[PDB]
Amino acid sequence: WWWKYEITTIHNLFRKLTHRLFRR
Repeated sequence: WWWKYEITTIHNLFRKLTHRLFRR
């Protein structure tokens, strides 16, 4: 992902959901 620059914005708060996504 090279356009991560547009994701880092929410990626700072989405990381909390990933713990439930990737895991479930």
